[PDB]
Amino acid sequence: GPAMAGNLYGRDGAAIGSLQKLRFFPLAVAGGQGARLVEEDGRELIDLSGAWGAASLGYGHPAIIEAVSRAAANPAGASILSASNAPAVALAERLTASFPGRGTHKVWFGHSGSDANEAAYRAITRATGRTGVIAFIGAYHGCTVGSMAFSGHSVQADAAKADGLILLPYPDPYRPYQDDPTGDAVLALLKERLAAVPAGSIAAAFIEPIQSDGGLIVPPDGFLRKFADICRAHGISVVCDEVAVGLARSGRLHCFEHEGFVPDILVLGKGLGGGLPLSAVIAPAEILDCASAFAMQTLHGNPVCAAAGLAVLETIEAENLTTAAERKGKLLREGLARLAERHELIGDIRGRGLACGVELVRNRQSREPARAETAKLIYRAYELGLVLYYVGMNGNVLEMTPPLTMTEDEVRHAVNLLDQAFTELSTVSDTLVSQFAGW
Amino acid sequence: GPAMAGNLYGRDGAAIGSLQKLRFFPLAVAGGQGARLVEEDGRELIDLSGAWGAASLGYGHPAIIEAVSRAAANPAGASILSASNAPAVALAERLTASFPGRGTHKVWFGHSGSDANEAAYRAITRATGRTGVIAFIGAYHGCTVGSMAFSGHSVQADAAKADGLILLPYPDPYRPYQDDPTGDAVLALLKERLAAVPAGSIAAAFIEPIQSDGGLIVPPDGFLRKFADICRAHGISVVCDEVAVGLARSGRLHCFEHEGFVPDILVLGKGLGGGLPLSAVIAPAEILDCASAFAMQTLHGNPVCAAAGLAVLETIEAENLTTAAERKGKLLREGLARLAERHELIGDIRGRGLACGVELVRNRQSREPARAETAKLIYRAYELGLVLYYVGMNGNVLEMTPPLTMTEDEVRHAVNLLDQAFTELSTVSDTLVSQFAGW
Ligand SMILES: Cc1ncc(COP(=O)(O)O)c(/C=N\[C@@H]2CCCCNC2=O)c1O
Ligand SMILES: Cc1ncc(COP(=O)(O)O)c(/C=N\[C@@H]2CCCCNC2=O)c1O
Repeated sequence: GPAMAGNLYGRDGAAIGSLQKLRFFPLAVAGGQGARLVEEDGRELIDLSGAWGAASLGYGHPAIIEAVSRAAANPAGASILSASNAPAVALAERLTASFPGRGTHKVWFGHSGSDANEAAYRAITRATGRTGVIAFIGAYHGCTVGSMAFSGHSVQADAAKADGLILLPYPDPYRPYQDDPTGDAVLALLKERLAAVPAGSIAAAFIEPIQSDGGLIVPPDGFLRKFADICRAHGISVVCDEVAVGLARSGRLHCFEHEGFVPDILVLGKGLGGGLPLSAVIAPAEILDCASAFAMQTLHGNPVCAAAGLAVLETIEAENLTTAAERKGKLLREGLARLAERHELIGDIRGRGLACGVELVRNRQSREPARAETAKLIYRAYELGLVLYYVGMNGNVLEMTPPLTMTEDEVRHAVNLLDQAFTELSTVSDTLVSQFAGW
Repeated sequence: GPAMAGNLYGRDGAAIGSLQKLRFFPLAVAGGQGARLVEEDGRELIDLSGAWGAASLGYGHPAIIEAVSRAAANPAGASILSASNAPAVALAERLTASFPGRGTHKVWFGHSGSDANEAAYRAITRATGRTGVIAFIGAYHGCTVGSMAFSGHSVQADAAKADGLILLPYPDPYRPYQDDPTGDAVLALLKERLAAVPAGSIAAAFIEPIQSDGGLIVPPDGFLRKFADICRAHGISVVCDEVAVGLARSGRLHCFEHEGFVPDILVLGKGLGGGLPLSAVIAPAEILDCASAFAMQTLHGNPVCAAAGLAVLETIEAENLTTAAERKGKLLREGLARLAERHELIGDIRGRGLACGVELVRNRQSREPARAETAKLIYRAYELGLVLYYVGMNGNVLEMTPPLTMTEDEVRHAVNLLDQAFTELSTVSDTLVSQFAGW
């Protein structure tokens, strides 16, 4: 009753509406250091989710502290709309320099992935005068009217969709569409769907190079390249959404580096900001210059957020985090393989760098999803002092996206906590887990 | 050529797409202190726009520095979605405590005004299962697909509009609809429009208590109260958008305090964040609890942004800024009245606190808007070291929304720079002003 209602979690219930909440257990945070969160009572936890990938440098990283304090004390105004400002320009410069399109592309800045996907779509349709768009079932591209319009994930399933939207199955090696582990069946479908619409009616294609919230799915080898070829054959812009899986997390700087294509447009978000809201679209000049005063919010490109972004990119260099994500990802995936030797629930282990997914199944032959078991597992992890969540259209993929700065010892220890969670998930009752709405 | 292209402004052109730009002159900022901006070359300017109202506490205010550094060094994670966090909860607590609905309302957090208006609409329609909405011509409620749907300003004029949207004329004492300075003609229209739709089909009404970008219009006395009565008679939720004109700027904490009604929903933004992206919807519980995992972005309610918000509210108390905005607004408006004795171009002076508008006309009898003259005026102000912009559906209202911390001497000096701009606006050529796209 009153003590529980009076604590930070119970206060959260009383003050903050459930509209934006995605809660699985009563995590109630008052501080953070490194890869640790600190609850109101002082209890420490290891954040395997790394705030869903946003805490790219963990919590209280010196580079973020310095850049944000400096920017606070001497800000170049508060916006990029009606002034140029030094940090946003230098950020935009560094991002386009990182991209193979350095010679032909510019940047738009936003507050979130949703903002950024929304802008890219609006810009392509504006530039092009066409409405049609290809995206994937399971694809999470935002939670705003404009971004949910071409999303395919459960969260957006009730949302109004874009005129000319074609949603395709994302090819899952673990559950392959039409039993084809190559994904060519999806490409054949695409072509067939394209033959049924007017020539040149599709302007855009959205893809995640790993589908994150749809269930950490690394698509079959060659699939994305061949997908991009088709798009290019029809003059369709390829937009790569690397809001979850970009900027060093995959063990390459840009996830598309694993996949033998370069996108026309690259979308970035979450960890770009290091804990502050920051997003960007890197796209051909003629796309982002087709209009002005068109996709704008007052605080877009504010210097504190832009300084945080520069800090993240600078730290990716200084601490060699692209290599560190590769190295620690391998370690993490190896620890998980050892868990699979002990716990039959583990049906699959997948991912690249520190974007890792573990799929849980009731039987390894049937692959029946283990939804109830997954929900309790993460609850028991939280009790044990490990934060991670589940994703996927079946509620049954554990997601791991820790800060790129997480140490090797922390990885080892997260795997051991995970091991104990597997051993103990049914100590969590149905009634307890039922209290949290989840997805 | 190359020197100009190499400077901060020319670099802005090369790196950042025009999509989000709203440029009137080549302002190119590298720092900021108090109510001053500092350009790349070191030239200082007084920021009368206060970054469009976002720089509520000016630049480098000690309270914002401290709160943002503290939060950076020890963040309570990075989000409110899958954890409660201490700064967001305390912010939400303080905001609901400020509102007359303290007993019945909760908070949603967003990144921008657009985000926040979008959420409120989606929440009302979700709670209610109705789509219809009332808003005003000239009303700027956002620049995202979901917020432009019930906006009425030029920026959103091409955007897809909400099914059941009714757009009304906003009653302008200076140009009154149907020659009725009371606004009752607008209310009569509303009722007539409402008689033509099915009973209970309209869920929401959006209003700015002063219309800001539609031309700093303070509506006639009693109009908003009577408008709210009608809405209430039809069970329609009144959403008050105080993203531009809220939190002390009007000389009361909440602008609706001037207008004899309490809204059902209050929307806040811009200056709430003090230079960081922050917004909030304060709305009845049953509206914000009608769903979960519904209107969510990863970095919503991040602690750095929430700490900045707490700093702003705390500074509004410590420095008594509600009174300071009233006092300095009066001063500003008096200086402007003296300008009107010298410059026939000044047709009207209006506003409340430090939300002030000056309407420029070719002739005071005709009230013909002076669009070209306004564009040059602000260009000449920029040259002289004063930043302010124009708004309004006729391009002819100078807007003044300086930091609430701007000193009385700075006000006096801004008025003198303004005086010289009026005296010298035609020193600016057509060719020079033409280089900037504006709205
Ligand atoms: C009354 C009112 N409500 C909502 C908004 C939207 O806020 P965001 O730009 O933070 O999305 C605005 C925002 N901005 C306009 C337009 C472009 C930037 C300059 N200032 C504005 O007031 C507003 O004035
Ligand atoms: C691939 C991909 N693209 C776009 C987004 C949208 O980003 P925002 O939540 O910052 O608007 C997401 C964002 N977020 C989901 C869903 C709710 C919060 C947790 N993590 C996600 O990845 C994403 O994963």
